[PDB]
Amino acid sequence: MIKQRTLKRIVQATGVGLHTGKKVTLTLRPAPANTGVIYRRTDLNPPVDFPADAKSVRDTMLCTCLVNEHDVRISTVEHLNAALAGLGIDNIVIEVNAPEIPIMDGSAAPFVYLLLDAGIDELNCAKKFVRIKETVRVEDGDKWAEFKPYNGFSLDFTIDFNHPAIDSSNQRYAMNFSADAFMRQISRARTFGFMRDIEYLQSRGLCLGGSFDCAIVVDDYRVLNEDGLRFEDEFVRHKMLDAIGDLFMCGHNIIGAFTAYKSGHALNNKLLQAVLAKQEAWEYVTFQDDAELPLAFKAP
Ligand SMILES: CCCc1cc(C2=N[C@@H](C(=O)NO)CO2)cc(OC)c1OC
Ligand SMILES: [Zn+2]
Repeated sequence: MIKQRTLKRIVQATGVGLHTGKKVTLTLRPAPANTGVIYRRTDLNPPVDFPADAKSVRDTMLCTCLVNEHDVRISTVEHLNAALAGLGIDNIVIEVNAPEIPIMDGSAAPFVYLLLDAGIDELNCAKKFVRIKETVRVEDGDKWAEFKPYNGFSLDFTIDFNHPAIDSSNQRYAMNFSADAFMRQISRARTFGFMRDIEYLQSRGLCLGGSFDCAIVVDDYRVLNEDGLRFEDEFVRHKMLDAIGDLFMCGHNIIGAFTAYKSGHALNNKLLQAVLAKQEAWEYVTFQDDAELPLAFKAP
């Protein structure tokens, strides 16, 4: 049986919030099967729960949010969610004593290490995959993203920043998706921002957590970070990282081929909801061993 997954033990980590620049404390909790991914703010009393749902997603310039029935929000869920998706974590409670998840280093790697430090626990319950059975496509001008049927997990992402610091040889990246591939190929790819935007926002008291330690920073010319990029094509790899997190808002790993051109959180979620809305475009599938077949159905 391909089993659902949660954590072995409760773990904690502390980091700066991108928006407030204040120190945030993050606690990850194990959860029983069929409970899904739950985000929770504990700086509020009573605490508020935000179940990962494609329809609960709100996008902004600096982050993706989950919103509750009363416009209350938890922010910066995008990269942690990618880490959960990458490790196939079906059930978990994510608590923060603040309105936002810590930005860490701008990638998902720290979250992966944190998850590994907690340990993975396979539950005695069938992991449900969403299988793509029709080609679904969404567009936004020249931008587009599509899902098409495919017996596996594949991502193909193309960007077009036109920025001097991005060579056309690094515009595109395609990979077959697995836990190992996510960790070694994608997890460490960081987000980025323009120096001008960062300084402008911070002159308004915004994006106070922004720094060289939580993102690739570029001007109109080059990458400014001392040690440069982690990959020649870190930018496109991060967009893929972000898509992985976006897709996992349905609460299930997806069997199919995802292809995108200049897409983003908004367009990625739009694709997700489009697939989910089209009932005949998907289905739930589970996998078990021959032995697990009901002793009755072994019937020729
Ligand atoms: C220090 C970098 C600040 C920054 C972070 C982000 C960033 N976006 C989130 C992201 O990577 N979403 O997928 C994380 O923080 C975006 C920015 O402008 C687009 C930005 O520059 C103002
Ligand atoms: Zn991102």
